[PDB]
Amino acid sequence: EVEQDVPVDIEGEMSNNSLTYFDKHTDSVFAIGHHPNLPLVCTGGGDNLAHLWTSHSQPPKFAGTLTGYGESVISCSFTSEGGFLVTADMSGKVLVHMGQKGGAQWKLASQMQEVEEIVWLKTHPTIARTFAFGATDGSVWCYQINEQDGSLEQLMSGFVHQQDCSMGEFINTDKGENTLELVTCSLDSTIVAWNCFTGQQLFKITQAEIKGLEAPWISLSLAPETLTKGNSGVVACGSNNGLLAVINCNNGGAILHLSTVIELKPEQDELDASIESISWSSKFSLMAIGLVCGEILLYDTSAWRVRHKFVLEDSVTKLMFDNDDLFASCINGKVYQFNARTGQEKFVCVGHNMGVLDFILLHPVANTGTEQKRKVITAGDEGVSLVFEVPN
Repeated sequence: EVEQDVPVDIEGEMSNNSLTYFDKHTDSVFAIGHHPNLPLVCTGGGDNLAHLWTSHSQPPKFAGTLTGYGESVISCSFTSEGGFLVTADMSGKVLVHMGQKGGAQWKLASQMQEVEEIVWLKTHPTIARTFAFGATDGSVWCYQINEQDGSLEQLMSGFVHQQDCSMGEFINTDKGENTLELVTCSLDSTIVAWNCFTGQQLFKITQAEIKGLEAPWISLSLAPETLTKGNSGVVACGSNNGLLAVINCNNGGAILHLSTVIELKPEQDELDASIESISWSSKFSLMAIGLVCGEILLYDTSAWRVRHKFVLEDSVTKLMFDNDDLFASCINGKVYQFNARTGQEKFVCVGHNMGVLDFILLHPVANTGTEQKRKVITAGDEGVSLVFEVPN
């Protein structure tokens, strides 16, 4: 089997292939979110603002501005049932907006300023009115939103991590609404799983459990039940120095795989090995990992061997699998589309003259007969969101 590099390209290629856009941001578009059911987009930004606008219209229909941020809005996250909108900035402010008048108006329900800076905040993918966030002090917080008014409800407030709590992901999502599990990571090379309700550490991986190795963590990704066969707790972790760990959250964080992704040169920035994004093909049993050096390493989840390597002109910012395809946002300003199965560069989103920091994948809800194109909405370093019709 695999010992040989199998790279593809990314061939070297005013245009602009964009469909429509959003330029209300007067600095970088940091966060990008979308309503579960409504065609409502939410952008966060370097301008201390969160803007709402429609995905369905060319040009987007402007739905208003959410205000009260003390710094850069670094997270726009909707609730599972879509009737609440969690917002979080780099001054530690969190804001809850309640979907009013059919989801048109978004009244400010509640807010908090529990930390000095939030590093990330996601909402529960299945469990209604639930969210969690991590701070620069390494604290992990989990809250619930009251269905009536939108009053906050704290579940846990764990100060386990030593460095900044880098990222987190909910697990065992499909395993009920009374089963709130969350995995968080930090720069002190620590990974902890928690029972959001009780608030206690299920398990805690330290430097000791990983061959002693110093590994400041940066990204986490949950493997869907379709490449685990019922294991709703398989998480992929990637360090800032190239270490990739795959954990069995259900067997006390058992290390299924632990390896360096790239063998860096002496000269090469130690950072260039940073695993900036992780994603799994739900359909296919593959696991793409994106590096600062612009390398994408598509793994076969069974063998745990690299299928295809991809080199980009700049840093990978976000990897996202959709159906048969692999999408990649690069700091050059391009969003790239690949055939996960084959490696074949399907399409390239062009237009941004500054890095694409984040993205979303929109789907044609209606297959009454005619099946429209999937959409790609981006978060631009320039403070512009672009809409792209993408093949299939």
